[PDB]
Amino acid sequence: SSIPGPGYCMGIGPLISHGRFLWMGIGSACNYYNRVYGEFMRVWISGEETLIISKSSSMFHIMKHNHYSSRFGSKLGLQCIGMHEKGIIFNNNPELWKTTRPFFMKALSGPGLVRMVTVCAESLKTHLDRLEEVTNESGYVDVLTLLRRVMLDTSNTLFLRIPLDESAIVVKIQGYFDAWQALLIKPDIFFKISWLYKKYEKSVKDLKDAIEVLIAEKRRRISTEEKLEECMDFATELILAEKRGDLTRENVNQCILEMLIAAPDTMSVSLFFMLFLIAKHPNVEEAIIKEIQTVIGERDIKIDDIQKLKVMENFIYESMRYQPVVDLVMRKALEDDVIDGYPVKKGTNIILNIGRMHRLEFFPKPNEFTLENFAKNVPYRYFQPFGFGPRGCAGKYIAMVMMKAILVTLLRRFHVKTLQGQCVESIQKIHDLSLHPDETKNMLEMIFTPRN
Ligand code: HEM
Ligand SMILES: C[C@]12CCC(=O)C=C1CC[C@@H]1[C@@H]2CC[C@]2(C)C(=O)CC[C@@H]12
Repeated sequence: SSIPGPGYCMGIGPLISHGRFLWMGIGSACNYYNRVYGEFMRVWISGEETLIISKSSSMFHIMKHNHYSSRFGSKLGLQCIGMHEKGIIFNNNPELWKTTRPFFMKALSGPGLVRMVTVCAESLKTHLDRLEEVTNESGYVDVLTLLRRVMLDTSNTLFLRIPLDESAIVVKIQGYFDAWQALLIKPDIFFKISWLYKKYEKSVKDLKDAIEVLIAEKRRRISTEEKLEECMDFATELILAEKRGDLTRENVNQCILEMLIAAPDTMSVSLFFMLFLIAKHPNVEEAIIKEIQTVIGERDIKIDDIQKLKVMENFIYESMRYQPVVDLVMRKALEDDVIDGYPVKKGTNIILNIGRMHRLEFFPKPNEFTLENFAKNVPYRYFQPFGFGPRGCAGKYIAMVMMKAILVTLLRRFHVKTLQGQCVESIQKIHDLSLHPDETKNMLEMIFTPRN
């Protein structure tokens, strides 16, 4: 088949579509273009043709095969934030990506995934005892902030473990994300007029310089170390690889950054949304609390419990299905291929619209939040919240551990009330790189009233 999508009006087609992406934001533009044209269609971002695709079949082919193991985005933008051929998240050099990824993969599985379950619990506990740090006079908790801080403290104590300023680094991480989101698909024109992006350049410097301090200390501690054998972790694994010659200081420093931001960026927003669903779905809240009593009682959360928490597992999956945070995934073709019906040349950008896909394909009641959607074992080829295959989410397994850990230890101790009528549906969202609340609005706080 020939490809659906708007006309190439002697080079005005490309201009409107890119501009539409800039105006609407990536995610809403993907949804616009999927709803107007097919569930498989073509658009342009900068010059290059970018396929925006919600068909499960296409998605599955793409993530399965090794010749889509790349992403895309402004070279000048990625250079600006330091992800150009450097980290893994948007590191599009195939070979350099290939050598860096395994470090992350080791750190996010095996023993580190078991350690996580208690690290995550103790970090939330410690923050719930310091709830004055994040609560109003009116008793309104700034959940988003709370979550970001525990996500950071968790990430630090597992992957780096150098003392740091949670409160400050969290703010800087938000700054970095904003920049990342801003510059990812800006046309080169934008970077010439340089009183238009110095704003962001400084947010990046703030975070990058804050982490240099920490990695510098981490470097110091490693050199003057007794049992180097015993106390291994992500940051160290990398630093020793540099100390061989496997990695570059610049690259190390970006990986350590990329590991620290990952959870604060995405987990915190997901759990936030999950908390607003628990608030407005008391039917489900009871089921979860019953399960916690049955399975855990008043014992500390432990790795062996997490498989048993089958209801909460389904709650999480359904929350990510209904109200995703990461609803779209950017890939790129590295070899030519036919994909379902259509031909896809190499160098072709791809945006998999997984959020739309989760409402069009497999589920019984796609457009409403129900655990009936996960009442029968869902095949992984109809529901990819993390993606899969050679470039799927490195955190996918540990992420589920962390989300169960924090929801248990929070809901164990507190009923959660949402202010006013507010629910996830009524929250005003930005829908650009990810799907997250608009924080210039308010009524995003919650109220935490005890149990027992
Ligand atoms: C609710 C939690 C999370 C969701 C929904 C999520 C989702 C995703 C998705 C959809 C991707 C794109 C994968 C693809 O292209 O197929 C991704 C990539 C990634 N995620 Fe996550 N993620 C989450 C948490 C985490 C955490 C906690 C970490 C690390 C601590 C992490 C690290 C990464 C990394 C490193 C990549 C890039 C993989 C690569 O390009 O090689 N994620 N994630
Ligand atoms: C999960 C993630 C990485 C860790 C992090 O810190 C923040 C995000 C949110 C944006 C995700 C990204 C992974 C790559 C994604 C899926 C894309 O291809 C487009 C959106 C983007």
